[PDB]
Amino acid sequence: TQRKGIILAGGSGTRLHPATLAISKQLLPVYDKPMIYYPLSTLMLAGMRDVLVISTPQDTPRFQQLLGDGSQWGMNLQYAVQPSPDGLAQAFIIGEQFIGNAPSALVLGDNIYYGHDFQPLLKAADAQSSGATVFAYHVHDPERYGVVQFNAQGQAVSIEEKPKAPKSNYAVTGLYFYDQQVVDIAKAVKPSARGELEITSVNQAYMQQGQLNVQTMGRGYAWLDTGTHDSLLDASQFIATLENRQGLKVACPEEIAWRSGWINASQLEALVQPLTKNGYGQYLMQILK
Amino acid sequence: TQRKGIILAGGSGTRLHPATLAISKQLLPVYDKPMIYYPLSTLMLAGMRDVLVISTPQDTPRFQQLLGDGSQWGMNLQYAVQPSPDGLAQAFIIGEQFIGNAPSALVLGDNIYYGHDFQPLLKAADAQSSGATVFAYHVHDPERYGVVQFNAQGQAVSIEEKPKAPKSNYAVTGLYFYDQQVVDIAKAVKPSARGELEITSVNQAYMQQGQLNVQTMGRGYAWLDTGTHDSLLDASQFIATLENRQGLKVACPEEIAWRSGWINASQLEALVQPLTKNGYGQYLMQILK
Ligand SMILES: Cc1cn([C@H]2C[C@H](O)[C@@H](CO)O2)c(=O)[nH]c1=O
Repeated sequence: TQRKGIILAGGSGTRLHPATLAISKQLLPVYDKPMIYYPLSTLMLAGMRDVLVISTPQDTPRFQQLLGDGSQWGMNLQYAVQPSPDGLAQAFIIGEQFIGNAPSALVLGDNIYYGHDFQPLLKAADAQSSGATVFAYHVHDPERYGVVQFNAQGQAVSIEEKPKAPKSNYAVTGLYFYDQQVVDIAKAVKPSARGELEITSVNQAYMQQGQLNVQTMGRGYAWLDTGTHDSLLDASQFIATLENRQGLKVACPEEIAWRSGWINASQLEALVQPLTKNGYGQYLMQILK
Repeated sequence: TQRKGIILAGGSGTRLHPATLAISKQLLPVYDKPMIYYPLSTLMLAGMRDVLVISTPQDTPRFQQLLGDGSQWGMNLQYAVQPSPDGLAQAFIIGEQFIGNAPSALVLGDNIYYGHDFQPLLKAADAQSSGATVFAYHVHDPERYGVVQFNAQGQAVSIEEKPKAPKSNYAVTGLYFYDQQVVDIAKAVKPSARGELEITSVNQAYMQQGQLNVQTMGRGYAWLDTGTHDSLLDASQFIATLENRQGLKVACPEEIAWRSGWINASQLEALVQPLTKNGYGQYLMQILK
C-alpha cells in the first residue's frame, strides 16, 4: 500500500526506573528482541515499508543505530524528533513532510499486539478508502484508557479519553489508520483537559463526520501492557510462551520482510550470518530450509 | 572494610541478539533493575564502598552513565576499559593502581546471587586475614562448570574446568576475594589454551601455595544463569517472585547503602523521589516510614 507509517517512541517517564535509567523503554527487550520490533512488525504486517520513527533528541540516534535505514529489510526507515511529549497528535505534525498526501498509520512504540488473524485485520484497515480506523480491546479498567462505544456496524457512537465515567469496556489501542485529512485535523487539535494534544481529539473529529470505523480485537487477541515492570514481565512471559510452547514467532521483521517478498532468500541468509549463534538466527535458518 | 572491589562486565557476545543489539547484556533489566546492580550490590553487601567497573571500550561509558560516581550511595565508583577480551585475570593488572596495596574482590558483571545468609558469608570471606576465597555453588550437573574439590576445613584441593569426572559437585562461581598478592600473581599468568589470562591460573597459584579457601553456597542460595534468553526470563521471574512474595528487594543499592549507614534517611528520601511511580521506589518509602 501507499500508506506510510509512524512509530511514536518518545518519553517513557520514570515509571520503569531504574531499568530505564540505562536505556529508553522502547529499546528494552520483550523476551528476545527490542520492544520497538513489535510495533514496527505491526506496521510491516499491514504492508507499510515506509516508516517514520519519532523519538527524543537523546534516543533517536540509538534507534538509528539499531534499525538503520531499513534497507536490510527492504524497507525505508526515516527519523524525526519530538522535543517534548506534548501529545500523540503531534506525531502527524512532526510527520507532515514524510506523510505528504498519502494515507498514514500511527502505532505507539510500546504497543505489543498478537492475534492469529491480526494481519487480515490490519490489511482490512489499510483497505478503507477514507476516514479513520481505530482498534477496540476489552479491558477490565477502561477508566485508564481512551474508551469507545460503537454501532456494531463498526461505527463509533462516542469516544472519551480516560473517563471517570466510562461508557463501555472497550479501550482504544495505540494503533490508528487515517486518510489524508489527519494532518490538518492534528494541526487543529487544542490541548485537552489533561494538557495533551490527544489522539482522542483527532478520532472525535473523524467520529463527528461519521468517518470513524472500529475494528474489534476480541477473543484470541493480546494487547500487552508495557506500563509497569510487572506488566513488562508478563509481556515477556507471553511472547516466550508462544514461541517455546507453540513454535510461533512474534515480531520478527526479517521473516515478515522475506515472506512479504521485500527481500529474497539470499538477502535473508546474509542477514542470518552474524546471528548464527542463538535461536533467533537458527529460526531464520529453520524457516529457510 | 579496607577491601576494594572490581566488577568485570565483558563482551555481550552474539548469544542474546537481537536484544543485545540495543543494549549491553549487563545493562539488560533483570525484573526492575539493570543486571549490573546485582553484582554491585554483592560488593556492597560485603562492605566495599570503592568499586572499579571494567568493561569494553564500547560499553564502559554506558555504565558510567547509569551509575555515575556512586556518591549518591555514599560510594566511590571508578571506571577503566578492557581493550580486548584477553582474560579475567587482566582485571587485576588494569585495576592495579585502583587496588594499591589493599585487599580486593572480583565479581563478574553477570553473576546474580541471593541467599538469606549471603551477607554473613561475604563478610566472613572479607574477614580472612590472608590468602584467597572462591565461592562454590552446589549443582546437580557439575560437569557443565568449573569444579572445585576442597578439604573438610574449607581449603581447596583441586579446581578443574568442565571435568568429565567431577571431583566434587561444587561449581566455582564468578566471585573472588584476594589478599595483597593477587596483582603480582595475575602478572605471572601465562595465556591458556583459550588464548586468555585465566582466573583459574590465579586461583591455582593460591591453591599451590595452599592458601585458597572455599565458601560453599548450598541450601538456601540461588545462583541464576544469565546465559540465554530463556534463562534470563527465568532469572527475572525468580527475582519478581521473591520480591513480591517476601516483601524484600534483591540488589537494591539505595537500601543497602541506607541500612549500612552509607547515606542518611534524608539522603535516601532524595533518591526515592524519581522512583515514586513504581514498586521499587515505594519499597524505599515503606522502609523510611
Ligand atoms: C503523550 C506522549 C506519549 N508517548 C509514548 C510514551 C508512552 O510509553 C507511550 C504511551 O503509551 O507513548 C510519546 O512518545 N510522545 C507523547 O507525546
